[PDB]
Amino acid sequence: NSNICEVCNKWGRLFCCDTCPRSFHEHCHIPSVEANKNPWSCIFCRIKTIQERCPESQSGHQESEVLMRQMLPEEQLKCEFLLLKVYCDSKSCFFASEPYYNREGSQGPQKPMWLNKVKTSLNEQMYTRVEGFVQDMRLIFHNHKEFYREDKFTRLGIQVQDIFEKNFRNIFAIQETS
Ligand SMILES: [Zn+2]
Ligand SMILES: [Zn+2]
Ligand SMILES: [Zn+2]
Repeated sequence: NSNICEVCNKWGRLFCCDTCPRSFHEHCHIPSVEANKNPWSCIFCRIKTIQERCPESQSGHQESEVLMRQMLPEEQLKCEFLLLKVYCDSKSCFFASEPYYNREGSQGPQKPMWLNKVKTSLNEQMYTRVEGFVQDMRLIFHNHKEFYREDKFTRLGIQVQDIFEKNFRNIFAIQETS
């Protein structure tokens, strides 16, 4: 197994996947690494299994259909994985914890949002459809772009949104377009 966490790239107290060489901090994995379960298979492995059991699941889909899906166990897992892919980028630090807003010439967003809030909401089964999760994720970046205006720091929101959107298209097999 790897000797660093797949998510944060640090060493520490790591749990190792039994079916692939990845390792994780307990609360870096989503969902948090399960108490018992030997063998244990990471989220990467669980997602690969879904694909392998239903090869047709990789054919192109329309976003509007994906968003209306109910949060059954496989869609729950796919959103957990997508969230984890965002945490994998180090620039996610900016969006992880609860933000505050006090900048001359700007007003804070009406509905603040952040990664750890989305993580809690998934853990608590608060989303009934994929749309709920995707709307909160996109709200993170939209709030940031609006608040930072022409400051060059707005670019961090564009960057992490791009990671989100590329992973969304990959995990939910969105039909490729020009
Ligand atoms: Zn970690
Ligand atoms: Zn694995
Ligand atoms: Zn099948």
